[PDB]
Amino acid sequence: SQPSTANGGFPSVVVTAVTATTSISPDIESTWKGLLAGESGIHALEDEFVTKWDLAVKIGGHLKDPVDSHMGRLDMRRMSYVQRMGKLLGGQLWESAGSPEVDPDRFAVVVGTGLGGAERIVESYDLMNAGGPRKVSPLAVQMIMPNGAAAVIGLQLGARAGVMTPVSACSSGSEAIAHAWRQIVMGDADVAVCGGVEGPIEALPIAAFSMMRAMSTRNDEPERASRPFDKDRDGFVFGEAGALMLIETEEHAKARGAKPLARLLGAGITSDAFHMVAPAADGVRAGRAMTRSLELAGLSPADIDHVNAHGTATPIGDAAEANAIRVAGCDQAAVYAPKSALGHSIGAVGALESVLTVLTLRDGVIPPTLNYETPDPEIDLDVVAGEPRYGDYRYAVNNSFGFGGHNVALAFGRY
Amino acid sequence: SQPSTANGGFPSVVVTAVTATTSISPDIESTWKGLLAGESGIHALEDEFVTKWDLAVKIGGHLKDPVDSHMGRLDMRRMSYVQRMGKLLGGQLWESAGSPEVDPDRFAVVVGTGLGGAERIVESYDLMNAGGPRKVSPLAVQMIMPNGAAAVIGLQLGARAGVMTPVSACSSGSEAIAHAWRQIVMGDADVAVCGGVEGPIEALPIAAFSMMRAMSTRNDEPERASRPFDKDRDGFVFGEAGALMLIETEEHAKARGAKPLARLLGAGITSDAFHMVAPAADGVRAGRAMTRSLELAGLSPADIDHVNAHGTATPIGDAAEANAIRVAGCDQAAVYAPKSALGHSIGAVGALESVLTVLTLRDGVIPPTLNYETPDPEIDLDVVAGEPRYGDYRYAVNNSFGFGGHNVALAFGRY
Ligand SMILES: C=C/C(C)=C\[C@@]1(C)SC(=O)C(C)=C1O
Ligand SMILES: C=C/C(C)=C\[C@@]1(C)SC(=O)C(C)=C1O
Ligand code: NA
Ligand code: NA
Repeated sequence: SQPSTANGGFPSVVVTAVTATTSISPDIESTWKGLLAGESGIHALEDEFVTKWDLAVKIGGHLKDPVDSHMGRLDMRRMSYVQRMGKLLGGQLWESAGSPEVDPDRFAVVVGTGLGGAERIVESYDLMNAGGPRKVSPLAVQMIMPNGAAAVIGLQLGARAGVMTPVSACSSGSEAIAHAWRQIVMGDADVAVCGGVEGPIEALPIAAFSMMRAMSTRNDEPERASRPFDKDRDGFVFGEAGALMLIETEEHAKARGAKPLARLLGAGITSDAFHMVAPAADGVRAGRAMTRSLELAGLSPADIDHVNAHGTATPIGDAAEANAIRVAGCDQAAVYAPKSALGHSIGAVGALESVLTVLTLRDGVIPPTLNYETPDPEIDLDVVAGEPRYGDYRYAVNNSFGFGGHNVALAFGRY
Repeated sequence: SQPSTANGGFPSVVVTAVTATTSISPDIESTWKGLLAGESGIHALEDEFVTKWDLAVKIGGHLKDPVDSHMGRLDMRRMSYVQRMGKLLGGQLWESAGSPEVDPDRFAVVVGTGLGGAERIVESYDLMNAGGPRKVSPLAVQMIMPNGAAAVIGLQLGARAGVMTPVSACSSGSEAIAHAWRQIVMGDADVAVCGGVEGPIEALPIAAFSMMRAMSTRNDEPERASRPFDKDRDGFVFGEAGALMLIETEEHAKARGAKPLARLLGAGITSDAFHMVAPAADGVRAGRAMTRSLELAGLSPADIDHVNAHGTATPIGDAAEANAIRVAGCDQAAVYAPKSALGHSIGAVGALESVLTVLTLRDGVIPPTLNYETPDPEIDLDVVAGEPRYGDYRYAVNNSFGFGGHNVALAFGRY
């Protein structure tokens, strides 16, 4: 037979700490309580760029606690935004894990980024246009290189078993967790910090996705705009986030007295090869990513109690994912779409949702999918709504799909 | 025991086709003949930005055959540069492989990019500053997303078993081949297109690396400037490239009548966690990447006949790598530093050098390291020089290290 987590072919891998900053709270346990209480992080945008351009979209979720409120002058001048978010989250996670002293040579970092947080290249041109080539900083390269956020975290925490940055648009944060899991089960590492970071809401990304008709313009009722799987959905809403988790073999956790929050059992990565931005309507390759996570985990579809949907609230996106969940045989699972409350954070969002999937398993509860008022016949899923659903969730799949047709599914189990 | 290629724990993986565009030729076999003849791709830069800024560096290797000489109006307007290079190379590789019809569901793409080729973000701002948010294109997102080049190639060739983009600066093209190998040996794919692409030589990258004292300024004798491992080296020279290879299981190659060019036996990925730009002087983690490739391959250091060095010609870089090669027990291997002739192409260069390592094994010959005239006591390596060395090369390691401390070693064997 082929190796699986269930059959002992791969070592057992557990999640031992989590951290996230969101539009609801800088504290992940407070985000979680807020989600359960039906809170939304989506408000009217007060940024002057909205009025300057009279943007069609006037809603979104900025971080409750801005990263830079924690950043001094040196960091503001010598790191990109996503590097600063990485430093902040990396330090928070390590403290939450009990500041353990690990073997650097068995410790990896895998952190995805999304669509930019891309400010530092332009600033270098400007320096040079005015002052000449000797006015670019000898610090420019480390601030501009797209591996920069993972590099900062690796250097901060002392990771010598690989520092990787996968890029797959909206799935980058989940894909990072996937590669971290691989690095451990293949024997290259015993412990990994993994997840995703992303820049803040800015005018150009809004314009670019708005022009594709991908975004909600329900500006009158910001908290009601994001409606994944609802009949009356009209696109996604941006909500800022960054999220990291600590994963390690069960024996490594045991040896240092860390209590696991959940198990990371398997990961599946596939691709649509269909269209540069739109998902394949049939959901077949996305479904297969789910199936692959189950194969590696040693689970059957019948074992899956819960799916944390990618669920962006676009008309075609949600329809494609409903088909995918059917293809994977998981359409009896209880479904949550967190973007209903937290919005879409592109490179970070899969990581944030992996953390939420962990908390769902730990606590035996799924928050309500906000704004889910009218089921859609083409969807036909069991979507949690109204109030939290307490349940015996034993296994879950977190989905994260990205523009380009990148499909990542992570299988988690209760510990 | 742990699985290895030698012990049958991993399936046999072979390289069945190669393509590259370089400063010497658009045809990889002509590049190779040129290298053997002692040709350099490095010349005086004629770009007006050199004189505009009176840049300290006035040398480099532009592609012999520019990508865009093959590109029509639609591609020029609707793809980024690295996407156009990807499309070009992807089509060339597929034709070289005999245009095979493969199962899309077992076919992956992994393509790295480096430090930018970053033109398309600025062009979107400009459209919006003048014409407003409705003047950004609905095509902006697909041209700007950093997964774009791998996405184009995946869509072009029909890869449905994953489309991935690793970013690790100068090691990204080798790291791509590493992840492709993993995707196959873990059973997610049977065939993969893999490698790296990079943008052309531009003013800002030259200014940024020049200000770090990383670059040669021997402008009087462009072909003599790049001197890896030489006593009188004074930094790297940029030389443009893109390179892709086709890898597949040996049984998949056999079934379709493809003749392998070499075997890809193992890959090691580690990190220095030392400094944001400089390598660790001791070479220990870089050495360990080499050792890890050997472990996975099932080889000992004594088996390694040849090392295709990262060899950038910086004072501290070459010194660190000599230490790494010692740490890995590989200091009796015949060493080639191709950057001596082809210069440094950042995200693409590891892929190009993996192709060269394949040709060295196929043909039993290593080209001369150009400009190697005075051995350096701190290096103490067996560097091939003067004229090509014909030899019985059975196994080789290609090294590629990247700013951030990212170390990738790939182990190849003669077929
Ligand atoms: C493969 C998925 C593709 C191409 C597009 C998706 C579904 S992913 C995403 O985050 C959004 C907003 C979409 O519309
Ligand atoms: C880990 C390697 C680091 C940090 C720097 C290196 C050696 S990698 C590279 O391409 C160049 C020019 C360097 O100087
Ligand atoms: Na999800
Ligand atoms: Na090399």
